[PDB]
Amino acid sequence: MESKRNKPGKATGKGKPVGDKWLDDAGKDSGAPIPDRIADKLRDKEFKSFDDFRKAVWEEVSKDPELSKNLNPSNKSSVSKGYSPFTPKNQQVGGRKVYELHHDKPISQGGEVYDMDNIRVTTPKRHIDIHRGK
Ligand SMILES: [Zn+2]
Repeated sequence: MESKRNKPGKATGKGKPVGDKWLDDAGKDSGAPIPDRIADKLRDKEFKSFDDFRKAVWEEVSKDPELSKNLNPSNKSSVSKGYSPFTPKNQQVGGRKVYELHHDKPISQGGEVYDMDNIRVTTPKRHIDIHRGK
């Protein structure tokens, strides 16, 4: 059966205060946190799937001047439509070229799918290292 990340749910969690260079943390240790201002927009909203949630995250990033400041024109256009933005080329891996959402406590260990304190923003390079080649 497919992963439970495909089932509907409501967003929970507080997120964390970040600065305008927040995505520079995505390629570090446990990636960057969901910003507290994004969590304040999405908490209690119902989503159809984790991919639906991901789209809402980037849409809210596009509407926050501070969080979207350092995105280039193409990436600003991507996030306004709910698409994940490209990371710097040195943090891409093969066909995986955009920021990825990672569950800190894995869903396989009971981690919650839509808990914004359990979701990190990572680069492809960092995320494939975290899961040892997957
Ligand atoms: Zn992960």
